[PDB]
Amino acid sequence: EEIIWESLSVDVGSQGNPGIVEYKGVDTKTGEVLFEREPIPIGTNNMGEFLAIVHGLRYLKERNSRKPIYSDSQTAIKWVKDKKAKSTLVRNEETALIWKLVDEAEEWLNTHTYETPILKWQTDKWGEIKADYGR
RNA sequence: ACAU
DNA sequence: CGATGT
Ligand SMILES: [Cl-]
Ligand SMILES: [Cl-]
Ligand SMILES: [Cl-]
Ligand SMILES: [Mg+2]
Ligand SMILES: [Mg+2]
Ligand SMILES: [Rb+]
Ligand SMILES: [Rb+]
Ligand SMILES: [Rb+]
Repeated sequence: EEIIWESLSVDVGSQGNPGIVEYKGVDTKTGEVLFEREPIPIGTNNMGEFLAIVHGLRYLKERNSRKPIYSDSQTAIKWVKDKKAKSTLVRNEETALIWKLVDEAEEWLNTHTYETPILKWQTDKWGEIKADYGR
């Protein structure tokens, strides 16, 4: 119903899907960029959306912040809830980096606690998420 | 169908 | 138009 402005918003950007994947997190209220992942040569949209949420969890935990995280990705929200990224991307030499990051993200979720609410950004009502790449 |  | 996902 109402945007929770006191929050972190995350999003993926890609060149191809699968293709080059990056992600960032912004302060929902101001658009200030709070973190940005160096581009990963091959990944999927959903792997990037997942990594962005997990990085947000880690970022807020390190800072003792109870703010929620917004993502527009139904898939990634579910993967984080399950602590399992059910990607179809082939595991081979050229996808090794993205899969290492995804594996490490799951490992972190399995060994740490958090209360951060992970909320669906309602694009149809609110427009593009504030972390969007505009591409 | 919905979300990207 | 293609691809990633529930
Ligand atoms: Cl990552
Ligand atoms: Cl909340
Ligand atoms: Cl959701
Ligand atoms: Mg998105
Ligand atoms: Mg976007
Ligand atoms: Rb902490
Ligand atoms: Rb975009
Ligand atoms: Rb589809």
